Amino acid sequence: MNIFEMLRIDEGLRLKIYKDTEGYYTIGIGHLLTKSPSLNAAKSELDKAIGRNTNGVITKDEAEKLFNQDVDAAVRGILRNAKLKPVYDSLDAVRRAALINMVMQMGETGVAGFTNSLRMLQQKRWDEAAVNLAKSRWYNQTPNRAKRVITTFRTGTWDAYK
Ligand SMILES: [Cl-]
Ligand SMILES: [Cl-]
Repeated sequence: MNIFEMLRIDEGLRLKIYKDTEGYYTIGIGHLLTKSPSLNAAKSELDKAIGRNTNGVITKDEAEKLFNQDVDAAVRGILRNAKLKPVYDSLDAVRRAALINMVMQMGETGVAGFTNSLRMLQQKRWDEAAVNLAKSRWYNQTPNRAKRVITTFRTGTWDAYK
C-alpha cells in the first residue's frame, strides 16, 4: 500500500463531473474544480486543466494524470509549509502518507490550522493526537474517512485500509 492507493480508496474515481461531499464540482480522483456554484465555470476549469474541450467527461488516463499532479503538488505544499515541513520530516513513511492525505483533502492551509495536533504528532504522542484530531469539523463531516487517517497516525500501519 502507498499514497496513491490510499487516496484512491478514499476519493474513488469518477469520469464525469460530480459534486463532492461539500457540494463542489470535482472530477476524477478528488480533483476539485471550483468552489463556484456554476457548472460552466466548472467545465471551463476542466477544459483548462486537461487542455481540450472535454464537455465534462475525461478518460481514465487524464484522471490519473490529474491525480499525479495533485499528489505532487500536495507533497510540495507540505515541504514549503513552515508549519508542515517539520512535522512531516519527523514522521515515519506511513504516517507521512497520512499527513499528505489530509493535505490533499483540505489544503495546506486547512491542515496547518491543526496546530495542536501537529505538535502532538511531532512529539509522537499517538493516542493523544488521535483524540485531538477527532475534535474537528473534519471528523464530524467525513467521519469514516477521518477514522481511517487517524488510525493511520495512531498505529503507523495500513490496517485501516486493509
Ligand atoms: Cl490543474
Ligand atoms: Cl466519510
